Formats: sequence, structure tokens, C-alpha cells
Amino acid sequence: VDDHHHGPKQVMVLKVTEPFTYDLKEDKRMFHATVATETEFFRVKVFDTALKSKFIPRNIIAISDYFGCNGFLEIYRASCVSDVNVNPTMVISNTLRQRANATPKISYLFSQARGTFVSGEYLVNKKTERNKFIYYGIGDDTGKMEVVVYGRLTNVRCEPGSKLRLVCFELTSTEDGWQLRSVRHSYMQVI
Repeated sequence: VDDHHHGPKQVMVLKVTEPFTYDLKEDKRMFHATVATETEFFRVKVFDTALKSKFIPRNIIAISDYFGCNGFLEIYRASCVSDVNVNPTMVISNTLRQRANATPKISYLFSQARGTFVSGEYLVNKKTERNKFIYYGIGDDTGKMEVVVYGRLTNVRCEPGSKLRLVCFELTSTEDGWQLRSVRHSYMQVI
């Protein structure tokens, strides 16, 4: 909103979600992308989904007039991005690639600040519903927690035994454990 940056930042697109409606009232659309310079990776929120044609994995692009908010890079207009032979010689080290695509271990999430936004792929082991919310027990070789889903994302067909890709969920805690709560910009799909 006031963390505005002129750019341009020159990045390779690593991964993208399909576009989706995050405000059902006015059919507002967005998608999520992970991108990288040669030394850093960035999580991007694209609110002009006309840009879907440019956030293709392995495309190299230049991002201008973007905003930093809550640890994301926000893009609001198609004019922010250009993609014609910006740096056909870009190399993304394999270490930076896997760092960009890594899922945090559940035990590591317990050490993190409540309210940070988390992305990760986890195995579901229990499903229960109550009062329009839906609670997914997830775990790994380090611990267990609940994914709390409410609203538009309750329509995602998911039962125990499925693997869940979570994008931009909020890390919270209660006296009974830790949770990843769906929020306005969240996205999820089963694999």
C-alpha cells in the first residue's frame, strides 16, 4: 500500500497456481506464483489474471511497480510485467530451486510466529466437519496439526489419504495445538 517498488525485478517463474475467485461477491480473481532471481525467491500475488499467459514455469519476466505486503510481492496490473528476451541466460541454482519449493516441517512451524503465512504440501489423516468449518488433521515425520477450512475452499473434494497443497494459509495456535487457517487469499488443491 506504501511499500511500493519501481522495479524492474528480473525473475524466472518457478511455479504457479491456476487462477481462482477470492472475492465471490465481485468475482475478483488472483493467482499465486513462486519466482526467483539468481540469489532469492519471492512469493507473488497476481491480482490481474490477464498475466496468466506470462507466469508460465521457466519463463523469464521483468516485474515493475509492485508492492510488498505481508511477505508477498503484489502485482495489480498487466502493465507491470514484460517477458521478451529479458535474460535468456538466467540460471537458478538447484539449491535455490529446492529452497523455493520446500515444504516446512510441522515441528519447524511450531517455532514460527503466529500469524505468518505458510505454504506446503502435507498428507491428510483425518477429516471432520462442524458448523460449516472443516478440520483436516495433517502430519509428517515431525508432528501433527489441523488445517481449518471455512468458506469457498470447503468445496475442494478431499478425504483422508489425499495429499494437500496449501498456499497462503495463516499459522495460528490455540491451547489445543497449532492450526493453518484458510484466509482471504488462500488456495488449496489435492494432488
